[PDB]
Amino acid sequence: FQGSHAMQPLGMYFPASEYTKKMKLATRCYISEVLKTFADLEHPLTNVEKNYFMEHPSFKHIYHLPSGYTHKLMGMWMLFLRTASIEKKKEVWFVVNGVPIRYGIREHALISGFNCKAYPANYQSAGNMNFANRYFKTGVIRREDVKTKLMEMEPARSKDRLRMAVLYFLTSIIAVPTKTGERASPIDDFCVRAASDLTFCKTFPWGRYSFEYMLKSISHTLDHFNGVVPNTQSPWPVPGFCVPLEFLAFEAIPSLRERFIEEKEGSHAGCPRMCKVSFKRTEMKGFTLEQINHVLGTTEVIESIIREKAEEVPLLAEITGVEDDVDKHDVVVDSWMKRLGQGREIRFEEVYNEDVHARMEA
DNA sequence: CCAGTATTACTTTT
DNA sequence: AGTAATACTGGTAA
Ligand SMILES: [Zn+2]
Repeated sequence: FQGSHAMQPLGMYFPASEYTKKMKLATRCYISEVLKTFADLEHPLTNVEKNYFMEHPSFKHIYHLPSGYTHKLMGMWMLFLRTASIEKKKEVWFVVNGVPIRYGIREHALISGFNCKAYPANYQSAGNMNFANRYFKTGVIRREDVKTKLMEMEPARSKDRLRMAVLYFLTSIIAVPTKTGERASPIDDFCVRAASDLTFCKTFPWGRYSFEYMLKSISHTLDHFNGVVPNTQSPWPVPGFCVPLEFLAFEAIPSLRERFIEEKEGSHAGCPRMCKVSFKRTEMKGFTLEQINHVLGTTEVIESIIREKAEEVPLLAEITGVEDDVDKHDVVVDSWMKRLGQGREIRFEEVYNEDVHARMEA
């Protein structure tokens, strides 16, 4: 008995005829802008203002990222094309060369290092609207409005700028509007109220928040394409902190890691994964989907759940709950978890030959 | 030319 | 409020 049996997915969002279809994808995660805005303030940030972000239990890892961070998304898109239809709602799975790969809060935490513990009690009530009423008249608050105030505010004993800085940070990196311009969508109301309490903001599980936000963009994306990738130059926006999604395929799949990833010199070993690796420079601003598909090749070495190294065990003990949470009943995902739980790997070989045929031959 | 990014215009919902 | 079209960036390769 070589293990409990793992069932094929009920369905897939995309047929394998779409695996070669390239798309432009629009991020909404302005890591580079925020840092430039912060560094170019006419009245600079004080030590306490600076160290608030550079020693933040979650956001200090934003500073371990490479300078001028630019997102690379065809790994994420390759994953998206392989999203399985499942019952669970708090985790996503992608079937690559017939191997299911999980994107859950544990994986969002191992790559980003953000706090992914349970929300504090009655966390929505946190804050008040007093801080924002002191700077923003009645109406919509757009992201450009928060940035503008920050660059103009005068530094002073009230740490109100830091609150504006934090609000700018949250709504530009964690929970980010899609629409821009004169009619940009209003920024997340929770972040507006949460930014009034700097203590609360230093400890909140912003990873869970970022993660739950990513889950909505994933669902919206899959809803939008309805199984067909069009032929358009018009980019599709996927807002939120997508760095974990950008790296998942590379952490899971050694063939991609060997061609497109390099270790980051002098990184600390207790940091999450995004601090300790970097994308290789390529011919383009990001990898082409063809490059990903070609390097996938015929590889069978793929991790379903990406295993932590020993140096990463204290990290996860600190940023993840031991509270595996409650989700909808999933006979298929349960049968995967049961087989992986016993040390056995999963591989639907018809799906593997389909993937190989759709990329390498057709 | 390209993928990532920023911006403006047109469509759908309400 | 949502999506599509357009244009800009900083490269590479022809
Ligand atoms: Zn780090």
